[PDB]
Amino acid sequence: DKKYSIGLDIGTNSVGWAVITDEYKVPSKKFKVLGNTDRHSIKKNLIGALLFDSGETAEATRLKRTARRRYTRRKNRICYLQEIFSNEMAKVDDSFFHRLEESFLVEEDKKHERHPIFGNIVDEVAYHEKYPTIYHLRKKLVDSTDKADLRLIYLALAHMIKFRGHFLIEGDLNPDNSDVDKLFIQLVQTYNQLFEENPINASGVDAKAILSARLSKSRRLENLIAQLPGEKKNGLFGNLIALSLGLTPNFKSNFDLAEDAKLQLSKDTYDDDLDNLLAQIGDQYADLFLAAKNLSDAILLSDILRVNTEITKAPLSASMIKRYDEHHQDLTLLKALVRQQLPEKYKEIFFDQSKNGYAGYIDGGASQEEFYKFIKPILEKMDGTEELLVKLNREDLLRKQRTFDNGSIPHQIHLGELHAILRRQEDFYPFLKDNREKIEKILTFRIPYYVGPLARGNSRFAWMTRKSEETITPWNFEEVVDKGASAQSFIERMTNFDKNLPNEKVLPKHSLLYEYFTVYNELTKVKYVTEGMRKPAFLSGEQKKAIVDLLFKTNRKVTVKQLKEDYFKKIECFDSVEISGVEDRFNASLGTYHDLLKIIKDKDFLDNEENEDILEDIVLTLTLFEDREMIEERLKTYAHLFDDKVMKQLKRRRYTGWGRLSRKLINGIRDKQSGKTILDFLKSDGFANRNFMQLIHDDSLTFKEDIQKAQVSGQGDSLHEHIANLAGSPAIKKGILQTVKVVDELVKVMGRHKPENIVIEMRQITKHVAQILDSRMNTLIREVKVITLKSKLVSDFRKDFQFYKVREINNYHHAHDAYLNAVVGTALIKKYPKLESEFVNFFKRPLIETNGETGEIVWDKGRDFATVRKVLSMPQVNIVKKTEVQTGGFSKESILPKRNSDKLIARKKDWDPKKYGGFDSPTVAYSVLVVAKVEKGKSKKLKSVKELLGITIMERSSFEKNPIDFLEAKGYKEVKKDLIIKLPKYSLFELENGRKRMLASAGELQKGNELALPSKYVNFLYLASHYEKLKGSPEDNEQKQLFVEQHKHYLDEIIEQISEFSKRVILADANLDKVLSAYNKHRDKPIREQAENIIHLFTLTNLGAPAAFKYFDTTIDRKRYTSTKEVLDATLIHQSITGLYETRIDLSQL
RNA sequence: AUAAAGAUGAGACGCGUUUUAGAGCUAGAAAUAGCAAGUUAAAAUAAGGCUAGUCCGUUAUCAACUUGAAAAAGUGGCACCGAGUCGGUGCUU
DNA sequence: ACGTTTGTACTCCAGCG
DNA sequence: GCTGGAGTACAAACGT
DNA sequence: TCTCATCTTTAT
Repeated sequence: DKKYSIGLDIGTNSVGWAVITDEYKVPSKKFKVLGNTDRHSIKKNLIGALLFDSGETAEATRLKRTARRRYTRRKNRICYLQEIFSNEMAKVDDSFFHRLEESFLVEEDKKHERHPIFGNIVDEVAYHEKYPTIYHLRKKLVDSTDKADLRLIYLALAHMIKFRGHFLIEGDLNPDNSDVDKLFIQLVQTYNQLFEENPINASGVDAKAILSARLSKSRRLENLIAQLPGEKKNGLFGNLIALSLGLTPNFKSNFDLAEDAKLQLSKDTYDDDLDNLLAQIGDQYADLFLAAKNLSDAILLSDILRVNTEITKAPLSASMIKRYDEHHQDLTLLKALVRQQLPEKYKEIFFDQSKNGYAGYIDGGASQEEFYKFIKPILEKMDGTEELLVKLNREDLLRKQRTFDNGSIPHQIHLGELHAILRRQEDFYPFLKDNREKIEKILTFRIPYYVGPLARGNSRFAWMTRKSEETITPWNFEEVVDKGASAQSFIERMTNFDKNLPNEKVLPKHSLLYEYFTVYNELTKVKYVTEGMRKPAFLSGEQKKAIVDLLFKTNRKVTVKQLKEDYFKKIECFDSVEISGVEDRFNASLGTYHDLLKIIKDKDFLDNEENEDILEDIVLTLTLFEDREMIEERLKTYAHLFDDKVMKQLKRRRYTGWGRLSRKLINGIRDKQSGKTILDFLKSDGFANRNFMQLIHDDSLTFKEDIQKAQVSGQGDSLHEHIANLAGSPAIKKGILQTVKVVDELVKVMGRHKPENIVIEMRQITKHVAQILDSRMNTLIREVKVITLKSKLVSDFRKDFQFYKVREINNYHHAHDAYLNAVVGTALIKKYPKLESEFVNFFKRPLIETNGETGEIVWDKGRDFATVRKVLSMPQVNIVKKTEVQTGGFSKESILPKRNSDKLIARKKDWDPKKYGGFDSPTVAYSVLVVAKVEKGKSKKLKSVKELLGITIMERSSFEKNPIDFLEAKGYKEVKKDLIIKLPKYSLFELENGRKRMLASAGELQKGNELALPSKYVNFLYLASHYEKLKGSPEDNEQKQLFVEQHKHYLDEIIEQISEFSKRVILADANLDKVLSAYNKHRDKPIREQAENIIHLFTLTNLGAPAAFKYFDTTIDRKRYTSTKEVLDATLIHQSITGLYETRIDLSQL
């Protein structure tokens, strides 16, 4: 029944906790120990920290999952092309697809001839001679008109299908135009033809170098207009140029159209927006936009095709053939020139795969930048290498075809080459003539966003709904999938539910009902006073309705002067009118009413009451959807009510935005007696004219009980689920959840007594922590107080009062920050209970500080300082590393090549790692203690053993299905199930003399002991290493410097401390001897440098993984415990989250 | 109202890696030496799973024991003197 | 006595734009 | 980056 | 690397 308090310091990787008293004294309690060990009770202190690894975002998982989906859909694409080709393929060469399938296989494992394409050596060699790359075949099948083998058509087809490029440019792309300057001259000619008053002169302009330059497109446009004599980027020529490069121009102010009329060529909406602009001004500018489109194609195609087009129909394949030819000629010239001038470095350049020469370029792993960096100094120290250097600075020397520049290739180039192939070979094989649009669709079918993963219901990420029950193919995607419903579900599954009624969706922000609510909610607070009126008056219902029907209904924005004149003096005949409660600018305006009115040109439609639901459906359609036909499909349900032009204007309009207040909140819930909803209340409340918040906070109204009935339904959520819906990074969420369970266990330990302070430090996230812990404790006034502090408030209490924190010494500092937090929070709430709103030098002055009424233990300047120093000097602090089963991916992602090892993991089931390579370095989920008998030696005796067998993440399910069979498959016989112990990572083992080790794997350990350095040495280290510079006053920091330069024996005493603690627990002999030798070597450096590097010295000592530290110039590599045989006969400790509750298992008894 | 950042989800490219294909030639008995060539493709890209889908498979949660279908629940006196990872003393239980 | 096993110290390595 | 896996070279220890 | 949606939080 002793009053207490809890201090907490929450971090991304650590949560510290402590318990304070009113005397500010960490209590010490005896706790019972379970298990089979001799020890039964441990006195432990009520201060400690929990350490864990950081919680990870789901972005990496989303990236991996999207990659898996892309590989599955690509394999489906080759599968579809194979089903198309199969019937004739069996006629010409059966099992060709089979030979391609088993291409990744050795000859011992294949079932056909090793050559994939033709099935014999001679035609394979002849094919590789005729087409050295696949682009040679692609250019041939596009250009030639003779009949070719079906295998070659399929090969080019599947290459085009598998690497089909990007979908960033929507519309059509015509590769026939590729000259930037020719279409620039055409643009100038068309502009001068239409516009004669101010013609544009652009003769003598290097259009190719400007418009295809490598810098940004905005600066490209700026460079272009700077050269232009007397033109503006906002002008017509500048706007056309910006439209050609792709930056969106505004055509409003130039044609004076009063609508934005933005045109972007990469968007499919541009055709209909161009139709809009043609309807606005006429068709005489259509040739100008056509020439702008051609000029855009000239810019966007010359950067990648870089070849003549008048001679071929596949200019990308022509570009790759040209690149191969330049590579061949330049390689021949380079080989001859190196063999002539520098014959010694021919084996390095052309034979050595380890170096970054041409052998490293081709056979090795060297990239293009690395090879250029290697070969450029070689070319400088030679003659006749001017052209090679010219192409090297242009990044066009010895270039590969499958390079990273291929990411900018549109899918239109591959589609056009594919179309050319089908048009050339349709007359010989009729099946491509009959299946032409099928293959073109297979390339150009991309599942849209707003359509979920094409599932049936066993998916957690899917929202897509089905019209039929047929399998979704590339061709019946628009017949099985309801695209409008799926897009609505896409928007709705992420949009919010309103907080008052959690099972109901929100309306769009530009809904007219929300707009009526906002306009009326602002109008009901409108105050006005007139001459002759004693007190100013809430507006009555007819007054507010008249304002809405005149000033609001005519003007988009209504000001105070408009009210005071146009209603109050014009109609109410009051001139001396003043207002309050509102500003000059009304926050709520009825924008959607005016915009929709200007769309339709009808006023009697909207002011009717029975049609408002259909207009709500139009604003829903205009907020949800951003495909044009997918808006038009929903607008076609109301096709009868308006004109064609009206709904083209409706289709053209779009509202982005969602509100937070739903519609059954407004025209829904109603009083049990009156039967009017809150909008009907807000239309005519009476003299009271109350607004929304009180109508949801009125005790007499039944709205209050309905919304609490809505909030109670569902019972909120569980602790982890309520943690999940919060904002912020998942790591801080993990820290908060550990904090909540730490508080729960701390309350449990004390005898189920709750403390009337909980002190927290880490803004809105912290207010949410205060909310959840306040709800957990007080179960509605705050019987338990929750106080949130800041890092500055304790940093000050440490810098001013010599309570410095060297974090590199030990992990006790989280617990000590928590205890301090408790100290200062309780002292502040006792000292100033008036200033609890912001939280829920008093440290001459009285020795026992007091507020003046009940300052009993506010801050006594004696005792309390001594007690806080004793607490911060306490050797025993329960540091707990949270034991975690490691999850994630199994093994490193690198596919290492073939070698004769047992540590290579197979990439499939039939892929023997010695033959096919495989992954390596698996990750253990947890280790298990196996006590069995393994056959040893050639006499195969049942030698009983006790070993740790680490279960990797890939084998966790197989182990947990049946441990006995899995251990017997490993080789352990007569296994004893009752002694199988699940040992996760960070499991603690106490071996001898207090030496504790934490499990890292089945073959490695971590140091698990903490160095409690005497606090005098800690303060001397912090002052001497100048940690956080110097915060004391010049006299005080002068005395601190004197302290530093007079207690220099502390340096050797701390070295003795590290040496003693290392020789007791951290059994690293050589590193400790190097530590002492390097201390003796640098014993003459100034005290600051020495103490800072002694602060570095604690890495040999800190709990966790051993890591390399650096003492001045000497660095020491880590001592690692690369076998776990010692903890097999040690005391295994199971620790609670606070660690006060323990269970010790003596493993040497098993 | 504007901007930035973060979180979550979906749709897409490009590259990398791996095994195989792209008959290497001459002088020798070989070791090896000299020369020629090099730019591409197929397949896989977590093993795999059943619910067999253009699905899912690397996030969050996780001391022990007991009740357990699970979720979840239950399981362990206090005070004082001190401090090298917590120890000792007394009483109740 | 001597031939396989475990410790110890050191090195490199880790899918990305 | 961290930190756990793997290979290598070499010696001490175990076991036959 | 690319495209898109939804939300929140902070600063102005």
